[PDB]
Amino acid sequence: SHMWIGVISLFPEMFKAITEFGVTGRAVKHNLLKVECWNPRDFTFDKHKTVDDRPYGGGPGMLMMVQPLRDAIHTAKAAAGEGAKVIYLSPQGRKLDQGGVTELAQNQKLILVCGRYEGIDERLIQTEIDEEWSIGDYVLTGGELPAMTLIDAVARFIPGVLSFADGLLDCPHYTRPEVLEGLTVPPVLMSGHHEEIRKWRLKQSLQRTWLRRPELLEGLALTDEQRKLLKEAQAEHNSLEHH
Amino acid sequence: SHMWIGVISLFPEMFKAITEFGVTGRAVKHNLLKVECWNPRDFTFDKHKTVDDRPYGGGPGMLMMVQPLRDAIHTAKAAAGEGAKVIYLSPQGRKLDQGGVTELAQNQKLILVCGRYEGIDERLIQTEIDEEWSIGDYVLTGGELPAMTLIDAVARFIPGVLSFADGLLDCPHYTRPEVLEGLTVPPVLMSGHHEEIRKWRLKQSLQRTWLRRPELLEGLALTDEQRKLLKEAQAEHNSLEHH
Ligand SMILES: Nc1ncnc2c1ncn2[C@@H]1O[C@H](CSCC[C@H](N)C(=O)O)[C@@H](O)[C@H]1O
Ligand SMILES: Nc1ncnc2c1ncn2[C@@H]1O[C@H](CSCC[C@H](N)C(=O)O)[C@@H](O)[C@H]1O
Repeated sequence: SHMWIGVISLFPEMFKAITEFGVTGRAVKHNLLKVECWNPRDFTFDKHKTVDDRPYGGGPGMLMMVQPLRDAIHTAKAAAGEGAKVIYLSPQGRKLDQGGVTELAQNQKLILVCGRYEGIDERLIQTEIDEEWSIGDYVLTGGELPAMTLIDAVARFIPGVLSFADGLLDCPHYTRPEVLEGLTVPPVLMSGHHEEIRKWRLKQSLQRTWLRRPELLEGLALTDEQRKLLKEAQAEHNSLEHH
Repeated sequence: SHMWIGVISLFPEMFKAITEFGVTGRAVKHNLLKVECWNPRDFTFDKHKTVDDRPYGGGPGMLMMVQPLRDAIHTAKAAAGEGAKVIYLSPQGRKLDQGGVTELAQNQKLILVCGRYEGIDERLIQTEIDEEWSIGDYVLTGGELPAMTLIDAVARFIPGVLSFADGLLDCPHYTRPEVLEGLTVPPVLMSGHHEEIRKWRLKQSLQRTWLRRPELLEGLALTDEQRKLLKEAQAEHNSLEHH
């Protein structure tokens, strides 16, 4: 495969969401993407296969038990061999964005550690984790959805698998029928004028980014054409009434 | 249930990832959370149950076919009744954060529309969607992971189901053993001094937010105690060498 992803999770079956459906599912079946899981529960030795433990200092909540998690990570690393970057999904990590996605996609092998409960022992992050990554400034019940989000995002960059690509939001899209609940498709999109359509899409992207995410535009070096189309969109905006 | 979530998706089975595992799975089995899905494919009438269509204006890629998607949405709305907010998962939507999560959790009913391909017809967003929400500045293959991310995040606020809660990152956590690969647990956490432990955790949160996400601190009104602990952490930081 082009990319191999090792996963450490108490719920391996959750990953069927990406390995059995859609473009990511096709990529897996076609060996373009490989997702292999290791479950800490399989590395426990007590009668009840305990995978959590008490946090020192008290306070509510539990943490992932160290030994089972550590052993699971070691096994994954052994299978991945040298060169596999180990990532821990955490809201305290680097916030994921398209730039980070392209960076991550440069790796041939990745091992994703998914926590549960209140998280994992800080010392494991220091001794076993290479990088911490967050999918957003919000808290989820576990690292599985974040891991799948990361896998899905990077998979789009694997040759054969298939906004922010140019630092801009995407333009509106339209399909049949020509008229929907009284709303028509913009005439230009049905003119067959390839060049005019290209400009419409670019101008729409610029206008939408300016109106919805003006911050994204600031840290962007626009081409001469982009500067022109944006100025046109803003002039058009200033010639109209607004709510 | 406390919260009902209707979902429109071409891959309903993906949602088992949250309805069959962990705390969210328990919440569903216990009727605290209800997730009901409608699949556009079930609303098609042609022999091959076509769910995509060509975008006007050409260009690579396809879009969700309007009729099957529209009909699926209408059915969900009929089942939800009045008061159900309809959300479309999209990278052009409002970027999700803990504040947005708490806002969304105030809804008793939500309908989440998951797109695939290049997205959906802009006119449907205008006629059927109330709000657009993004889980991050990156692009995924479909709206299912984003929808599950939103559901998981809001579920944590449903009574009985169970960083950024106080606008700060969480503190480090530790569990057995006392010594791990030569690294010991901070002595204070094993002192049994409740008050000192509380302060250590708060100071750690402040220090970590300052070092990793200084922007988060700016737009925050710190209490007197928080201002003191942060100043102490910064003074401690300035008394040491750094890499
Ligand atoms: N936005 C996010 N991105 C990546 N992983 C996330 C996430 N929200 C939750 N998780 C992961 O899910 C698990 C349970 S959440 C524990 C959260 C903890 N109090 C803290 O703020 O660090 C953890 O392993 C956590 O890192
Ligand atoms: N970060 C994100 N948050 C919410 N939904 C997302 C997402 N990334 C992808 N999707 C959703 O997954 C589907 C396929 S991605 C189509 C993306 C399109 N070119 C655009 O930038 O709008 C769409 O319905 C899209 O809205």
